[PDB]
Amino acid sequence: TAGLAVELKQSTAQAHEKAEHSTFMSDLLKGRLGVAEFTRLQEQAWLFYTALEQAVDAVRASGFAESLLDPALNRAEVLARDLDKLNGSSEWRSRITASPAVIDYVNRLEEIRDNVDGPALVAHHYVRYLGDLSAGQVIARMMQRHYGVDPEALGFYHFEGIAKLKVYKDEYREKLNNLELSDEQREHLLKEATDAFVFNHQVFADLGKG
Ligand code: COH
Ligand SMILES: [Cl-]
Repeated sequence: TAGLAVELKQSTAQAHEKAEHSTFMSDLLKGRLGVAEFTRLQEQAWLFYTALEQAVDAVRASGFAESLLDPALNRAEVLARDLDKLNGSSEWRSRITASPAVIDYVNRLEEIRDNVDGPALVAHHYVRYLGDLSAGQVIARMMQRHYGVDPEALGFYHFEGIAKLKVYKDEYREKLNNLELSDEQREHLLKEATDAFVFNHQVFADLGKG
């Protein structure tokens, strides 16, 4: 009754805290790593965003939650543009390989794609895109300040088509509240949001491990 958006934020709050406190992300954001480690992160993100956006496309094409699944949110192509700049070459696409965590995350996203699992997809959409909308300005500024990354290579963190980010985030949360879901679908979505945070935490863990 608080609304699905508020339940999601409460349910995932601890997982969000654990992700912020992960050693790799904490070290990266504090300036203790470098542009190389930042670029390795963006490469792994390109892999899972590519899979996520295949799943989004399939669910949108099935007619589920179409207005929530705004294609302007797509991050895979802008990540590739950033990586072409960061690596000074397009050849990173033929050099990178998924970490074990990314393999697992991509496997889940491909099952969601194949099953056209709308509620599961919405959970992953919330976990990635609402986080991106919330954190992009602060993370981009940290990469620029600590590592000298030019804003031209921080496009992943920017949504130039969204004139008022807060208005958009509030509208996005209201679209979540407005979804019509059965009790099973709602519980499935909430459980998948927890799983989505775990997948993302493990991407950071793998990056920290090397
Ligand atoms: C720059 C620090 C930082 C990091 C490392 C970080 C790491 C991650 C991460 C990595 C696993 C994921 C999946 C997310 C996902 C989210 N983050 Co952040 N977030 C971060 C800064 C924020 C900020 C700031 C907000 C808005 C306030 C809040 O809810 O915490 C945020 C909010 C979110 C929200 C929206 C909550 C809501 O309003 O319902 C999601 C989803 N997230 N975040
Ligand atoms: Cl894209």
